[PDB]
Amino acid sequence: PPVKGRATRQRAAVSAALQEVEEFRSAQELHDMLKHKGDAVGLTTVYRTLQSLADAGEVDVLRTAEGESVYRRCSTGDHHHHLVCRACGKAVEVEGPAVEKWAEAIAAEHGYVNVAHTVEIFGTCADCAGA
DNA sequence: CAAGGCACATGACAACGGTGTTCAGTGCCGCGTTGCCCGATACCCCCTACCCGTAGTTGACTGGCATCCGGGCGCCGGGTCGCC
Ligand SMILES: [Zn+2]
Ligand SMILES: [Zn+2]
Ligand SMILES: [Zn+2]
Repeated sequence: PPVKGRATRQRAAVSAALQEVEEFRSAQELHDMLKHKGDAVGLTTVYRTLQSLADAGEVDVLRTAEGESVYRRCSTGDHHHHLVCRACGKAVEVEGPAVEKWAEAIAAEHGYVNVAHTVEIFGTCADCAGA
């Protein structure tokens, strides 16, 4: 996980933590689990590295209803949409050219120069209903 | 003269006003700590220059050295050969 800044142990540690975690997480709870591992990193520094990862683009970023920004990394480079369960957090990556063509067609119809789509589908889990 | 009819105001009724606080999220500036990058420095190599130890050099050449006295002074102590 290369970063724009000079490599060191702490960015490697947070990158490895993101690698192990395959769920949507917030910065504060990410720091909580990171401290639980025992690295004892700083809050604001963790912010810098996660922000850098979001800027780099190798980690997707989502915004919750509460307004918190949450992050998680994706195995595949190409763009995709993550279906996520609020209770579980199971993020599954899917993509469809139909929505892309729809966006381009709308942009052309309205004479828009450039666009950027943000589509996230929320829903109820299959196993959450079961008990 | 008493009972029945209409005005204004009234006991509550929430919801705005405006402003103060709550978790929480994320930075914004202050203090301190970190990967680089090089640059010099200790430490292997090769070469030869020079110090230092060993071994020969065949006419003949076969025993030295200069001592030492003007203490001075007395005693100890032992050796040392005569003595009868
Ligand atoms: Zn993604
Ligand atoms: Zn998309
Ligand atoms: Zn679920």
